[PDB]
Amino acid sequence: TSKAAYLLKRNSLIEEDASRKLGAKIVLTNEEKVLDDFILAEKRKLIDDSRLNQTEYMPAASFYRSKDFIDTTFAYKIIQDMPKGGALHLHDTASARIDWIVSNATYRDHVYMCMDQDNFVRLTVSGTGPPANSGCEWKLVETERANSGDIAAFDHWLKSNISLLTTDPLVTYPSLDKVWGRFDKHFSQLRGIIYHTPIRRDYYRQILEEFRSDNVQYVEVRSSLSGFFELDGTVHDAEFGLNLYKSVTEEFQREYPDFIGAKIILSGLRFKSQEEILNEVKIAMDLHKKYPDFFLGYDLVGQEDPNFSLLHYLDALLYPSIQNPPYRLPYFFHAAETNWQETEVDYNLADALLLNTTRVGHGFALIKHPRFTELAKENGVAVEVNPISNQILGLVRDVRNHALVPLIADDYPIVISSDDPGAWEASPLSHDFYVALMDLCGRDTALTFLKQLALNSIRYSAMSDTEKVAAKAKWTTQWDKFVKTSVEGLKPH
Amino acid sequence: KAAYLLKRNSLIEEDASRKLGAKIVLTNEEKVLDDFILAEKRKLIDDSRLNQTEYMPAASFYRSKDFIDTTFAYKIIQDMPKGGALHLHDTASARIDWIVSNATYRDHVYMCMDQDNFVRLTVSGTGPPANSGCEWKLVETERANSGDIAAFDHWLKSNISLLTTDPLVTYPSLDKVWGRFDKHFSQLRGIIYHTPIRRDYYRQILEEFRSDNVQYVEVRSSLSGFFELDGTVHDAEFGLNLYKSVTEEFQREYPDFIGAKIILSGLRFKSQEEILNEVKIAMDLHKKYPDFFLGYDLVGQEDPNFSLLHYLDALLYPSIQNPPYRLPYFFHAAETNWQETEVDYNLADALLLNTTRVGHGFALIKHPRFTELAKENGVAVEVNPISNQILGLVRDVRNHALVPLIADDYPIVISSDDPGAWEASPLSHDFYVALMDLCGRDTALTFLKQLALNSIRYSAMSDTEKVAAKAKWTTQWDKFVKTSVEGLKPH
Ligand SMILES: *[C@@]1(O)O[C@H](CO)[C@@H](O)[C@H](O)[C@H]1NC(C)=O
Ligand SMILES: *[C@@]1(O)O[C@H](CO)[C@@H](O)[C@H](O)[C@H]1NC(C)=O
Ligand SMILES: CC(=O)N[C@@H]1[C@@H](O)[C@H](O)[C@@H](CO)O[C@H]1O
Ligand SMILES: CC(=O)N[C@@H]1[C@@H](O)[C@H](O)[C@@H](CO)O[C@H]1O
Ligand SMILES: *[C@@H]1O[C@H](CO)[C@@H](O)[C@H](O)[C@H]1NC(C)=O
Ligand SMILES: *[C@@H]1O[C@H](CO)[C@@H](O)[C@H](O)[C@H]1NC(C)=O
Ligand SMILES: [Zn+2]
Ligand SMILES: [Zn+2]
Repeated sequence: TSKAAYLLKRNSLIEEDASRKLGAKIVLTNEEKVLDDFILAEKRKLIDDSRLNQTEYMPAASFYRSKDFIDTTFAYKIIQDMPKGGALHLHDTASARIDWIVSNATYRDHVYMCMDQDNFVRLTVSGTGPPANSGCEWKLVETERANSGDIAAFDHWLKSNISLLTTDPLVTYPSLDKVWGRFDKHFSQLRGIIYHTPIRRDYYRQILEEFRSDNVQYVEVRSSLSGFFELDGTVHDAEFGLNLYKSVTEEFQREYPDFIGAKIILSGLRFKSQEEILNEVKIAMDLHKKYPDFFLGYDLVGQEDPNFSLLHYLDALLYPSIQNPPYRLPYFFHAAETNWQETEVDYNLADALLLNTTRVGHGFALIKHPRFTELAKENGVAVEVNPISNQILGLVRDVRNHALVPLIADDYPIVISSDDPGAWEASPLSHDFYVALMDLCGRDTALTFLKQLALNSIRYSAMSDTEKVAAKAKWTTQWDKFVKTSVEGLKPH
Repeated sequence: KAAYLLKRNSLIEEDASRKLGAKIVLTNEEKVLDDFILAEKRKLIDDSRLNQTEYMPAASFYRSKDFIDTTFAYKIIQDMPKGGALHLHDTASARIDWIVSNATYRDHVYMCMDQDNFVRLTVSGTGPPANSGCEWKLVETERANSGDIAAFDHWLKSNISLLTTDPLVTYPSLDKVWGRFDKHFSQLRGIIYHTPIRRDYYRQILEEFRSDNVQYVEVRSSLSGFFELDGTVHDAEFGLNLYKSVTEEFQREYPDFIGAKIILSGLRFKSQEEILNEVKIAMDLHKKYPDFFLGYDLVGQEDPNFSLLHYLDALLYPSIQNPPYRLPYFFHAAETNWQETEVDYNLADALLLNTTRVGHGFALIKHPRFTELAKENGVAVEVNPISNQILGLVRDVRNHALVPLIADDYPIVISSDDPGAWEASPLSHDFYVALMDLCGRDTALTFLKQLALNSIRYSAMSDTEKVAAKAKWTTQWDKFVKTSVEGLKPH
């Protein structure tokens, strides 16, 4: 039969295309298929009753509008309860919640506040009297709070003022330049209070306490590591910060044995002198030797379009190799976080691949370069895909037009992470796993995709091969517990 | 170290060597034009990256059109022989202005405001139109009783055109903009299907596409339903011969033109019975008119409507036959953001049915194996940038889903879907967006020339015709290089 022969050739063709996607080799137990069919049901319900009933597919909307919807979906609770592996792309000063800074930090002593000339609130700590500036009229948060009338209103205005999701960012800061302006204001509002050593040591623990409470067991954080200041005025160095994080991490691992651990990546800004960037590469070289397991490598952060390139820093980033004997400072570069093509920003991909990076951040413009894409696969370089950030920071509006979706469908080395979840009031990793589930994979791909993501966060991490084996075991143990309790609570008895 | 710099430059030359047109060798005259385009291209790219301002080439076409018409590069492209336009829809391939200044000034034309506050036009030579949900009035009378004849004839365009308001702000959802897009055609159906008015609109198409230095067109048409003043409704072969007569008068008047060929189009919301009859009419028209008739295609919005598999019994009929026949196909496919859906999987049906070209193919990059097979078989994709933005597949054109494929020499051609619906040029406005949004900062004229040559290689002409068509383009192309360089280079 001509129809029968056609349908056989068609099914072979489609199944040969779908056999090359990410997670196509995950074989699920019948118990795991129960969860898979619960997720695929709601996924297909929203996909199909939005395609045919001709309505908006809320999972792909602005996170201001989708968050309330996502927080009422039965699948988001499954992901909330899922051991997601590791979050491999984080920035320290925005990986915990603003409510802790409003409720804990701004209730401490010696906390002043002021409204800058842009009508934004700023916070700082000064134990040496009133703060020394007059572009701002600093007042004590303690007194200004009591003299209001409704303390909760004072503490809600504080959060609304320093959050980016108090208004729809795609409407309040419509241009990429504007949203990066509000994004930069966010950090300047909090710098005077997050770099005080007592507040920072407690803030970092809040990161670990929250990321485990979202069933994430491993984190690789990027930090400036220097500038922690005390009440007496003393400002510390970088090695102080690394050991402050190392002390909190080990107290945590001892307290919670289900956690895998944390590791640190030093970050420098893209707009600072080549002299300082070499100075920081030197700090990373020594810190990597002194702390071989807690310290991973170096990265340059900050807005990628209007600031410098990776070639502008070649004398520094090649310094570890010209040494005799040659040294290896591992790199974790941001690269190609742009819509531009065949430009400096787009071409930072080649420099990162030739500087032998271990993972690439964002990598939005990798698909635009055929050979660059092939080479990264051959060498094993994985891309850290951060979906929600790529929407708010203005690389795409509909997440379904993400530039790495084609790569996911060809089993490309990829992991999923957030970037600065606390700025836009997002969950540690659940909200970004959900967006990938509904916007970055197909209608016939739910749990094979998610499980491969968790496994790739361990395979393409910076742990030793010995650690990675011992890390998957802990994740496996918690994963089977997650399948067991979920299926027990859904399947009839 | 210089050693690192050598490895870096080798890698870039290894990647960029795979772009579309990377093997085009430009004459020294052609290189001057390439440099004039690249100069303005990089200035606008780098002013926006560093001063942190908006890159208008990638904005909504409502806001970029005014800017584009004051750029020195658009005039260079306006003067370029672009080859062939291979994805056109007849009812929107000529200006709305022609309908207001010619058509609504003919006799027996009535107008009315429908229940949605949109204008509708129709022709009835037998008195007032046969409907009463609208109070039909003579366009002459409503135009006369207005205090300004120009205001009425500008409102007549403003209340039936899609670029009168920013489509991305007033009709923000895919449902809403496609609603206005469908309303556009229902506004004009009563006047574009009158046999005299349609025959002249098609003439306007060929004149307008030639006046934009496009030498060949492959237009998709319903081809049936042309009505006369008495009411006679015609068949498809009448339409095909109506187009064929006008085309051959055109080819004789302007011997610099290459020609035109026709593809039959059916809608995605009609019964399998109706689509089967259309497939049968297409088979016979292919035999009867072997040079002017090419094949069949199914059009209309792809997301809420049917698939190509729901019509398999019809589209295999040419093959289940003794002796077997081959009806060529020109399917639309995967004009969607969805992944692993019925819409998205229409590519497997198209590739197995030996389609000659695919329309849009926005989700072809999401399917690894589907892409490779089309490359071996020679199936090319018709990329329409401005269509995909206004109709809500992408907002920033630089996020177009086919940019990666262009960078690995994938067989592609460029066209405008419905240039008159959104007040765009025949082919220049869609070429400019490709130049500024779909390729890199270091690629201007090699890419454009390869597109012009691809419209002839990946056309439906015979191997004999293609050779004589390339020659006609070649002669016109070199005169374009000479005159353009003569007007820019010093003496
Ligand atoms: C703009 O920033 O950049 C141009 C080069 O990128 C430069 O010539 C121009 O002066 C800048 N625009 C201003 C300052 O308006
Ligand atoms: C019509 O505009 O254009 C025709 C050619 O397509 C021409 O014959 C006719 O005279 C024009 N009519 C008017 C009213 O301008
Ligand atoms: C006069 C007035 O309404 N001022 C508010 C200010 O209190 C608030 O801190 C700020 C947050 O951006 O928004 C301004 O509109
Ligand atoms: C340090 C650096 O940038 N690159 C080195 C490179 O010199 C060497 O050829 C390669 C061998 O695998 O190892 C990389 O780490
Ligand atoms: C805030 O946090 C630290 C631990 O995070 C805790 O010891 C301290 O008592 C808390 N402070 C307030 C004011 O609640
Ligand atoms: C003209 O149509 C527009 C939309 O194009 C609509 O707002 C308006 O109602 C119409 N004109 C009048 C005077 O009502
Ligand atoms: Zn980052
Ligand atoms: Zn079309």
